[PDB]
Amino acid sequence: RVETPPEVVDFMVSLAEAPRGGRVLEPACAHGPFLRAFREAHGTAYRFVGVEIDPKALDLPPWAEGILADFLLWEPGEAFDLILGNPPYGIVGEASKYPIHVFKAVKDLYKKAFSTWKGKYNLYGAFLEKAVRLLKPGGVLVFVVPATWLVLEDFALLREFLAREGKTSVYYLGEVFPQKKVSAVVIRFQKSGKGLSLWDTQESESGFTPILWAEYPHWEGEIIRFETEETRKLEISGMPLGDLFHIRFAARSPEFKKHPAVRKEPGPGLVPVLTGRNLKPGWVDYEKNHSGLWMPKERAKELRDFYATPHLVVAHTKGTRVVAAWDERAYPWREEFHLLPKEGVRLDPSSLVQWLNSEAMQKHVRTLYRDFVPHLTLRMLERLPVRREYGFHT
DNA sequence: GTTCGTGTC
DNA sequence: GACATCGAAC
Ligand SMILES: NCCSC[C@H]1O[C@@H](n2cnc3c(N)ncnc32)[C@H](O)[C@@H]1O
Repeated sequence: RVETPPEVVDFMVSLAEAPRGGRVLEPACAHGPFLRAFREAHGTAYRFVGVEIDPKALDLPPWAEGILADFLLWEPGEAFDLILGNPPYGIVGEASKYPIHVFKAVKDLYKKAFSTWKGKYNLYGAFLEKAVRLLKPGGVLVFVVPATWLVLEDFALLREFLAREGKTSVYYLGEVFPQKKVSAVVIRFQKSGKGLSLWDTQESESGFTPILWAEYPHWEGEIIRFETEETRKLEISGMPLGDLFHIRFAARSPEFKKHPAVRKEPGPGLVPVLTGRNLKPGWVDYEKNHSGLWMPKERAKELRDFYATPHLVVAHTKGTRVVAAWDERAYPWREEFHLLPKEGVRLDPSSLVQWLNSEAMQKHVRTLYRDFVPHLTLRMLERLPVRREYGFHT
């Protein structure tokens, strides 16, 4: 995934279209395997262009035009009919935590250039917006990117943008990059029309085959899910979990790190600051320490008020599943979701926990969100259906 | 307040 | 595969 597998390249080329003599671009091209593959497949009567930032990487055939620039700050003379490629992925931030390292002034420039830039954001998001803006009307884009933009908040504006700028086809590939931890999708964007079509794929020796899954003709940027009749059925059967509960996150690690009550060793009256490694399906391991942090249990409420109260805990970083337990002791947590019943909500804690851990709930989330992200996110959690057995809003 | 991507066994 | 980041980001 500084290299794309040949069958991914070929799959993408099979989705790509350009008029005769039309302008074809590969951003972050290096040696330009997408331009090479498109030319092998469709011939030579096109204008082939490759943008690369690193002169050690730029190595195009003499029939293509190579440009040494930052694709994201680059201002071409003319727009393009087709843009295809594999964007660089990663968060721009401090080298101690994040992979992309640019001067603050450059990231300032990126944030000014991109209307979709939200939160920490990502290089692959910036690349997608850049490319759509360099398309002529009716132009086509074919990119391979992580799947995380289908569901995540950072990419809400990117999704709204794509829905507003034309028509979108999404093909799920999954973990198709050897030795890279990512679930991938192929986007086919065309700068005209509207709506969204979602596709699954089939992988053979002959390569990838698209399987039409679902169509959203009036898509506006809504989260993208693999919906079935079964998932729809379960979703109407109860109240959304978010209507019953206030959903809060744990206090972060540095909040605890600097609190005068928190120690780095166990001792009299001291209790471990819990993490996801303490949370199990239906129970909490209060004994083990995984954070390296101890504090008096009674002092936990100074970090979050709700730490003083027995409440429901749901997992965030165990993949796309629902792992829940009742925290009857009310301990300090460094991780996970913390759910507080809304005014007039009658709950049955053990019966609700039991339902959230159930195999029915596991399939449900795995069907909708697959392996897009290594998390149960707030957006997935709040839409979980809860029938009257487990919680009732009077 | 809380988000996001591998990191390490 | 297991089993989850954890803190700089806003
Ligand atoms: N398309 C192949 C994978 S992405 C890796 C390539 O993207 C290039 N790259 C990363 N950021 C870039 C940018 N902002 N503009 C142009 N090329 C970039 C790298 O130099 C590298 O050759």
